[PDB]
Amino acid sequence: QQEILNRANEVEAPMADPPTDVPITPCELTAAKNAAQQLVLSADNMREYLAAGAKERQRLATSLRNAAKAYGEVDEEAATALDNDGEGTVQAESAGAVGGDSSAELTDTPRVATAGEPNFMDLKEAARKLETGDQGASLAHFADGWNTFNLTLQGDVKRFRGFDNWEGDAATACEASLDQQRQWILHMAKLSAAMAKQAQYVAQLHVWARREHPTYEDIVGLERLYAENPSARDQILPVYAEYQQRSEKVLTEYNNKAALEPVNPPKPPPAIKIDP
Amino acid sequence: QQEILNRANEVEAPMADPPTDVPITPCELTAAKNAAQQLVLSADNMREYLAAGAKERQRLATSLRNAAKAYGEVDEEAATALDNDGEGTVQAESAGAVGGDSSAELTDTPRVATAGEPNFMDLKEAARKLETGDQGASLAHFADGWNTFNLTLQGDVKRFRGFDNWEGDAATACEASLDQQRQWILHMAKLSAAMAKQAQYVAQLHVWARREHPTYEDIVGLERLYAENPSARDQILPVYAEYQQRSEKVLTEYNNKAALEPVNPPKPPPAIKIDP
Amino acid sequence: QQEILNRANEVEAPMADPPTDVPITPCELTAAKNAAQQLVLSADNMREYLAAGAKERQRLATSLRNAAKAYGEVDEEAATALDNDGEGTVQAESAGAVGGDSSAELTDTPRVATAGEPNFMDLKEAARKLETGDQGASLAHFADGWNTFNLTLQGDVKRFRGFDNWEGDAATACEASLDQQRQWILHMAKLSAAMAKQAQYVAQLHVWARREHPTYEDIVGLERLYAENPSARDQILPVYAEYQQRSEKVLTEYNNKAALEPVNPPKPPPAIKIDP
Amino acid sequence: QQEILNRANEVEAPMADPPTDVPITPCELTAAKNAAQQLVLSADNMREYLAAGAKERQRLATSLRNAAKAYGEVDEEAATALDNDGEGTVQAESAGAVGGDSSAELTDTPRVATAGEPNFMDLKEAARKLETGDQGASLAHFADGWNTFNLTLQGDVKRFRGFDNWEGDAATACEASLDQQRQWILHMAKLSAAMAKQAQYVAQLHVWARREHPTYEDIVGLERLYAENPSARDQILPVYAEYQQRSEKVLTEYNNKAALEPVNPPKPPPAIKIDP
Amino acid sequence: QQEILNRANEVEAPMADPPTDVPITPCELTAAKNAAQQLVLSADNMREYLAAGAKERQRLATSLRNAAKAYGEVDEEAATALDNDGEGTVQAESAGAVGGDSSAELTDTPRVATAGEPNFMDLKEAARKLETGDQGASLAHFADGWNTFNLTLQGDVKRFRGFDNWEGDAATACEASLDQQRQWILHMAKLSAAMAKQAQYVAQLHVWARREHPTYEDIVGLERLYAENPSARDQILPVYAEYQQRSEKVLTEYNNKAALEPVNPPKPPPAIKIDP
Amino acid sequence: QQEILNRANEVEAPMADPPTDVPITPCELTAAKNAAQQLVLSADNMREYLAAGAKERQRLATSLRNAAKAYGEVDEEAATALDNDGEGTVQAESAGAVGGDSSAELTDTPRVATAGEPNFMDLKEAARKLETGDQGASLAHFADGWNTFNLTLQGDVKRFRGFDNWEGDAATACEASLDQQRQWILHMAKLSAAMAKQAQYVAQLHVWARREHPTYEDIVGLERLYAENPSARDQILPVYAEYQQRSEKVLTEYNNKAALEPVNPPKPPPAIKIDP
Amino acid sequence: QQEILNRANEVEAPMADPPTDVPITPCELTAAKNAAQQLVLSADNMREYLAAGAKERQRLATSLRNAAKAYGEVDEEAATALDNDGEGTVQAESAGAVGGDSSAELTDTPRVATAGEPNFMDLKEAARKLETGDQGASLAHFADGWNTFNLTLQGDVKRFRGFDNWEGDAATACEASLDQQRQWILHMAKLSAAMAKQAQYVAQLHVWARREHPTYEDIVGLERLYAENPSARDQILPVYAEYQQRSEKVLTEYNNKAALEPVNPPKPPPAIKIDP
Repeated sequence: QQEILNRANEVEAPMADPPTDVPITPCELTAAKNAAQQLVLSADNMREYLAAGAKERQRLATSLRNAAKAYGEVDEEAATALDNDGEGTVQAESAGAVGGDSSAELTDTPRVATAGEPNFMDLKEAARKLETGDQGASLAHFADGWNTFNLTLQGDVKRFRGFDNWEGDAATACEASLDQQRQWILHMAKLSAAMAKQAQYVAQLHVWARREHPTYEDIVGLERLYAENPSARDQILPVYAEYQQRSEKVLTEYNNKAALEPVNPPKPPPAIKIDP
Repeated sequence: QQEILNRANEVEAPMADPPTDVPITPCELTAAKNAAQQLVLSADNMREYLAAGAKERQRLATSLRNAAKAYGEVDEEAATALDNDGEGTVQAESAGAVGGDSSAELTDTPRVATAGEPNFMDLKEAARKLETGDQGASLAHFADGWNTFNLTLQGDVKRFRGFDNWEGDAATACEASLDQQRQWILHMAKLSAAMAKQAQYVAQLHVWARREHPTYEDIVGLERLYAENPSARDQILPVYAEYQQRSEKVLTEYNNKAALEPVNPPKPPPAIKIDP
Repeated sequence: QQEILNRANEVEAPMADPPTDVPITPCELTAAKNAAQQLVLSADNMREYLAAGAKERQRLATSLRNAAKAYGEVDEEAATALDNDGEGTVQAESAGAVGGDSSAELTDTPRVATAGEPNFMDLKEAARKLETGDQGASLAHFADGWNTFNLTLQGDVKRFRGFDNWEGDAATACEASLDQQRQWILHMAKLSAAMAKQAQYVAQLHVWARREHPTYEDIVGLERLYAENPSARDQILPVYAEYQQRSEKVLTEYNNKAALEPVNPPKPPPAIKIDP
Repeated sequence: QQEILNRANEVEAPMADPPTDVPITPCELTAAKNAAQQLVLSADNMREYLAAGAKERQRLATSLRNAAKAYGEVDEEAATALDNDGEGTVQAESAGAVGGDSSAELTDTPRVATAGEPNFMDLKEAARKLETGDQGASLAHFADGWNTFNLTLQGDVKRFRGFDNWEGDAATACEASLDQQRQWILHMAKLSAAMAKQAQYVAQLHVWARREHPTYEDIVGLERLYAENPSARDQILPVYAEYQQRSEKVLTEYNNKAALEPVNPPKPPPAIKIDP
Repeated sequence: QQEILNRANEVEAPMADPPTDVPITPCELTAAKNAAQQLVLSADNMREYLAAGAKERQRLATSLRNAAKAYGEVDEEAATALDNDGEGTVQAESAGAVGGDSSAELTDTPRVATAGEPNFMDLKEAARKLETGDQGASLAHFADGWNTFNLTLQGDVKRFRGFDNWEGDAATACEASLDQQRQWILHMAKLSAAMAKQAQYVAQLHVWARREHPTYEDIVGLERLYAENPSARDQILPVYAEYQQRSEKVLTEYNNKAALEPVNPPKPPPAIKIDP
Repeated sequence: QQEILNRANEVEAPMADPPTDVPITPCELTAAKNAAQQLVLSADNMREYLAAGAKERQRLATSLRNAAKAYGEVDEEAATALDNDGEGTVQAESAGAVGGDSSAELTDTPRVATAGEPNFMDLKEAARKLETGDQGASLAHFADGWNTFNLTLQGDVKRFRGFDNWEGDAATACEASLDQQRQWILHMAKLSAAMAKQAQYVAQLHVWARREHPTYEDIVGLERLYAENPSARDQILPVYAEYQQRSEKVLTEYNNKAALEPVNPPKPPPAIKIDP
Repeated sequence: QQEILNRANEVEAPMADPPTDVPITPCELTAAKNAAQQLVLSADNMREYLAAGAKERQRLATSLRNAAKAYGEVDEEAATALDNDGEGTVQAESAGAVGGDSSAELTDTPRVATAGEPNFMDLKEAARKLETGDQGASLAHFADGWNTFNLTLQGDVKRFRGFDNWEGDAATACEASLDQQRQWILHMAKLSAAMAKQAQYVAQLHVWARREHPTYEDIVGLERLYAENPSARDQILPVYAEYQQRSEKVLTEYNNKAALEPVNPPKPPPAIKIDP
């Protein structure tokens, strides 16, 4: 009996609280906002599916506990029958059958699509809008956290690898479903890795965009230095144009290279019912 | 009952409006026009096939709803039969069979072939004809949009992955047809990617052609600078010839490298009828 | 009935008129002439086989139309039988069997072999004989056209991919033969590509030969410049010899590298007869 | 009989005492501490599992000895029976069946997770905190020892490769379980190699971090040299900033590149019971 | 009947006269002579086997014609029988069986082995002996011709690809033997390619040997220039020695690198007899 | 009979005396000593196993000779029986069965493990301790000898490849066991190669260690040259330190790169008994 | 009958006399002598096995001739029987069975092992001992000859590829054994190639050794030039030492790189007996 309960406790091992949310700092770029919304919604779906997973972890626990509960009812009847036979009391009762319990529901969230064509931005406009925010440290730590959670899910799969001293049909069925939950949590670990990589692709391009896009300090240089003589003004407008071209170029590379693939987790294997 | 209706609603999820048309700006080049016509006709076929797809999405919805409608008729008869048996009224009626509903038709459009031999163009002719149009931003955004729609079709396939609590022959058949529509929409996503790539091949060559083909500013240079002394005039005609050779060379590379493969989408899997 | 006729019309879709002939301009080189004759004869065989193909396209059309004609005869008899049974006229007639129609013949053309050993040519001889012709633009456009026709045959295969609402043995047989004609036209598209590539190998070597073979302008230089002093005349003959060696070298490379493989198309799948 | 005992002695061959613990010296870095805790806990699990392994080595010994003990009981009865038959004493006794003995329990230890986001450190802070500890010699020798223990486990597997002159069902079963223990010890040798490699990945990054991270001697240089004139002070703050950036950069590389995979050993194959 | 005769004519298509013989010009080198003898004997065997091939081409023709002849005898008897039955003349005759005709014999030629060790030659000896002959143009054109004959045999295989309107056992057997002759002629085309390549290996080394071996003009230089002062005579003998070493070196490379593999053609598939 | 004896002699072919022992000269390095002990113990096991191999070579000889001896007993009885039947003496005797003979025992030697952490050595300490010994010529010749013995064992396998004119069950069994001994000796040849390679890995590192480790002559230079002025003494201690670092570095590389894998030979296939 | 005799003659085709012996000139090097002895003994075994091969070639000839002889006896009896039946003489005789003839024996030669450790040689000692012999021309021509004999054996296999007009069990058996002898001679051709390659490995190292080992002319230079002043004598001994080191180095490379693999030919397939 207790062996079932020990394993029920194992599959109830509290999942470590998952990674935190993703502020992206005041980086006023449409593309950055769209990529961020996609990363956040994928993260939300993962934490929603892990909640149902936890219910299934708990259902396997509960299935072990309600198999044990149902079997507790059976054992009380068996002990009663043994006392009736030992004492020689009254007519023995006919055999029957007993079931187990229930699961969880997942929220159907929306996904964010990017613009069919990003709006054209001015040089110093974009330089300023990128300049007022950060280096992407918030996203970077999101990616870091989400990546370290690969291993926490991978570690959590290990709670479903087996059970002690339990045989019948219910035992066989539970073994299979523990293995399914084991593998599923591992899969969620892999999905964790996938999203972390997508977050890294975005962060890598954020950095690339800051490295190549004209900086606000370059805008300051354009304001402080100025070749105002007529024939030199004819060179200034090209100076501006070269930086404007770099702005367009770099924002385009960000728009393309920061593209990411949506995460679509499978539902956790529903435990099936307990055989009697 | 409602489970069928919930899934019928899922497969009715409105497809996002598809990408817009392709102006190519006043770039007066025969080759550009032919490539453009091919890209447009392929896009038209894709949106035509997606309309029938949407009808099939709706037919799977409708098949679920008319399976449910037909079954609604069955359940009303069943409930009536139960009331007749409970009350002890009149003779029970003989069993029969009931079907479901219909689909959509695709337009057979023409496809555009290129010239068997492009016409020879003069240097400044071609320079001017390319110069008066744009950089291919319209086509580039077509390619961008069409490429982002890969993922919207890929996302839309997910509405056909399953159903809740429905068993019989009709249920089995619908599952298979939902999977077929799922995979087909995914295929259309892949065709979206294919066309976007063909549009990119054209756009890449458009850019290459502008980078290598003598520019109208080079024509301006040929008009403003002119080595008019006799023995130097004997060098001017070679200056002209070198640019004329580059014109021919580059237009030839455009003619070849901007070639593209026609898109030929398969029809959406027609849902088959509902079993009774 | 009409469904058969609609598909019969589809397989009658006029094949675009095939590419034009190959003048090679007055480039008086034996090797060029032999390569050209081989390319022309292969092109002739392809257009001859496509004519029988068109007859088979038409025979599949005609097979659909004469299946329909034969079935028209059957349906008139069936309708007549129904009127006889409805009215109660005279004795019903015994069942029988009805066939369909015919095909096309291909011309057995000769193929041209090259010389077992090309004749030795003089420097200025060969320079002049190459100089009087063109750059191979005619052949280049042949290759271009023949290559664009790959896609027109590949497009034409699509007219044989299917049929609507027709079942029996004749229907099954026609489906198979439509697929065979489909694939065959595709094969002809591939043969089109093959010949275009062989034409390109010849054109590439033509260009290479003009780039490396001493030009007639080099002959003009040899006539205008001349180191006539005795000990310098002893250097002139080596000048001549070096160009003569280049002539021999380059013509040899043309002779080898412009070699091409003969095209040998398979006959179009003959449609088999209509079952009754 | 003795052959069983000789092999029982073989599988009792004392396992060499395993590698020692891992002090990491006063290197006050959170990341170093977390990596160290993970390496230590993996080492503890390996030595815990090897203790149960040793019990199973001893159980195979004991299984051979208690098979021999049980068989000793059998042989005493057999000899007694032979004396009864030789002398012609009393009625022979009925045959029965005899079993064997028991195993070991493994401690369920906790595993250490790293921080979701490491804390930002100051230049000279981190330089000092790394500077006060060592070169990682303790960890390096841990890795060395743990790696040399690969071969001691690999050597210890060889004690379970076979047995002499023993046939029945018990013999067959023991052979299989000796092979399982053989292979398991080899597996533990491989796990030894795995952990040694993870320790090496940490040590390699420790060294890399010391090579690239600004040293305390660089901090001494920053304190001793100082361009105190106003416009040069405007360069000093950048000097500081460049080293601060290197500090951040290098600690980040340590945080990432010193990441390691947890070791999760399988339990030693439990010997099954002795057949009679 | 005529269909058999049409195909009999096809397989009689005259094989183009094969390539000519191989003079090697007065290049007095033992190695050159041995390589040449091997190439010639392989060529002779190929033309001998092609003669039997032509007999088998003719036998397939003849087998078609004598199947037709034998069948001609059968048809005359059949027509006679029909006239006897139509008129009602005399007793019908018993059925029997009729055969067909014969083939060709190949000459068993000797093959030439090279010397077990080539004789040592003097510098100017070898220079002169190579100098008096040509550049290997004769061999080069042999190789050219033999190589162009690959395609003539490959073309000739096509005459054996099929037959029109002929069914029975004899027809089936002939089809198989036509395919065998088809493939065999193709094989002979491949053997043609093989020998051409061996001839090319020899020709390539001939050229290499002339490029590296001291030329007779180098011998002329050694005779015209001569550092006759005592201590310079001590340098002249080394000048001689260096060229003598190059002579030995180069002749050795020719001896090795011009080695070639003997051609050993299979006999043409003998047509088997005609079934009645 | 004699055929068995001829083959018995073949399998008795004296194995060449195996390679000699491994002095490592007075190179006072712990690591060198440990590597040497491992190489020696592996060599001892190989020569111990080859002694049992030789017993099995001799047992196959002996099995052939005692099969022949046992058969000699059989043939004497057969000849006796023939004389009894020819003469008509007395009652024939009943048939029976006869066996063959025995094998060899291998010494269970200890294996040497390396230190869990090598002791830190001083610069000139280690330089001197390496300096007083040799270049590893003794080990090098051990490796040489052991490697040439690969081929002597490989040659010795050939004595077990077959037998002449011997049929029955005993013959079949012996053939199989000769093949097993053949292959085993080959395996021992491969083990010879393995150890030679391990000895070479050690010797290669010995050389590397002498090439990179500061030499005693470098110590002599450190004693003879000495920048004794105060501020130069501040450079001398760094001179010392650089060499001390090289000492540590190089000894560490020796410790790692001279690591080797223990040899573990399989026992020679025991010949099984002779069938009668 | 004659067809058997024609093929018997074919398999008797005289094998070309094999390559000659290997003098190695007075190159007084132990290693050279050992390598030479190994090459010679392998060559001897090959020519010994080819002699038995020739006996088997002759036995296949003889088997064809003694099958024919035995069949000659059969045919004389058959003809006699036919005359007895034609004339009506006396009682026909009972059928029986007739066999065929015999083979050859191979010499069991010794093989030469190299020294377990080559003796240390002095600089000028070794220089002189190499200097007094040749360039390895004798060995080189051995390798050349042995290599050209690859093709003579490969050519000789062709005499065993088939037979004309012979059917029964004996015919089938002979066909198989001719194919076995065919393939075996080919194998011997491959063994010829193998030994030639081993001879080439030795010759290549001989040359390498002469190129790198100090020459006797270098010894002459050491005797003629001599920096006799005290402090320069301290440089002379190093001059000597550098050449002595090169001597040791190069002789070691010869000792290793000139190592070769012994050739071990299989016996020629013994023809089996003729069936009657």
